[PDB]
Amino acid sequence: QKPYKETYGISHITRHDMLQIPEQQKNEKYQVPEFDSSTIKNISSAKGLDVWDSWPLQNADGTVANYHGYHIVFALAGDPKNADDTSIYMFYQKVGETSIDSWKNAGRVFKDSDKFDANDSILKDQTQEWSGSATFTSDGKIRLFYTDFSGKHYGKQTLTTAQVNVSASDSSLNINGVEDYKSIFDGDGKTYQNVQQFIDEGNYSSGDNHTLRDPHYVEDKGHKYLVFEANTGTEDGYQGEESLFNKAYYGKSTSFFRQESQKLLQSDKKRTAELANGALGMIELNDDYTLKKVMKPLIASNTVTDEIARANVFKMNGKWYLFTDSRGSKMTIDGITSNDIYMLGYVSNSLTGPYKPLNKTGLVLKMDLDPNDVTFTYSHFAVPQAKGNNVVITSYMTNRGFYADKQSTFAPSFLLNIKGKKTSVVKDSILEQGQLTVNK
Ligand SMILES: OC[C@H]1O[C@@](CO)(O[C@H]2O[C@H](CO)[C@@H](O)[C@H](O)[C@H]2O)[C@@H](O)[C@@H]1O
Ligand SMILES: [Ca+2]
Repeated sequence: QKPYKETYGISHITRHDMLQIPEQQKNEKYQVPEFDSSTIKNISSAKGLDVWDSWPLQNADGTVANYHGYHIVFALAGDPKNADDTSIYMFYQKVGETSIDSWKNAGRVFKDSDKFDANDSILKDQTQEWSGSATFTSDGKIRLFYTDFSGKHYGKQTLTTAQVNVSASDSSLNINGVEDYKSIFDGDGKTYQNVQQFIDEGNYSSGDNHTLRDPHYVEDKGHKYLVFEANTGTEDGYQGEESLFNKAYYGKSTSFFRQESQKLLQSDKKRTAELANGALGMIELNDDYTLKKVMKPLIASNTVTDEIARANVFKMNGKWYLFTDSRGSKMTIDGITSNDIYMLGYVSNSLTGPYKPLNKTGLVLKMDLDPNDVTFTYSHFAVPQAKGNNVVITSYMTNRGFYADKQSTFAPSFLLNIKGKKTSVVKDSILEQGQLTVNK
């Protein structure tokens, strides 16, 4: 096919920027710090469960919420023997506490019967609960967003919401139940891929990776939004053979396009690149948390990867910062290995863009430890703070199902300094496992 150029009015993780990362990531400024394995404990209240992807109850601006004197963290958890066993649990600590042992376990957010009682057609076919966010409303309610995964329908993923009813006393929190439990968005075909388009390809046998998950709630000027992991649809630069000739996905120059595109077309990664159309999508919600407006993606990753996860966005000191986690094993970029794991980041003067790369390339964090390493971390998440130039990076530690005595747990948190369009890991800033704030 003939070369063309089309941005679709959105930002892009370009091949040229990603190719700069292999050399850049040797700089300790952009490296997840080494952790000390002999300080690492299992979450004592989680009782033999793997606990991975986690997120704090957040205020509208992303700072950590105070629920009746408690911090609350939602986390995926399940049997280490069963990789398809995933439910959201709610942990909580008193404000002031920092030890991993301070985290009590209120149990699952949902009963099995909740999805049926919701009178929601998609929800009644759910088989797993995957990641999202949680915001603390102005009328004092815990408002959860998460991913409804259905294994019965070829891995359908649906952005979902519920209010979690929680009684608070001097000693404990107790989940009483949920309400307003409903599907919000399952893709539209034109902006964000839906599950039927995945099935059109031949589902899992095709090599395609359909995502519509990890919704993150944020507000600006009283407007409510979710920003989430997705994939592009037919009208904002879809996957396919033709996608490899779109110079917007390469950047730099036409000379770089010709060279990189012909290399890619001759490589064993041609098909992978064709299928790769990850996106950080966006929708506006109404005041009852239903869908107001499908919006254009903030950024896309055509040709480089199909999987940019754990969308996160917030305002900090007059600028908007947009983050995503991604595995080098699923990328098509020379020099990036299957061991490499990233938090990528971008910056704008507005929530809705346009976003340009942090640290010139997109690199913020790199982690490349062996999957077998007990101190392996993934799912890095920047928790904004009330004031200052630091955010707190949370992550989970130790791969799921790897070790009988060492489960997936809260990683030691650490600090990331952010100023303008640059970031750096703060020297020797390792905090307690699962610590959410600098202030104690
Ligand atoms: O467990 C699902 C949950 O984990 C995340 C990020 O850790 O994605 C993981 O699981 C996906 C489905 O198995 C994989 O495709 C991905 O490589 C892995 O990181 C979230 O995106 C998801 O909600
Ligand atoms: Ca795809």
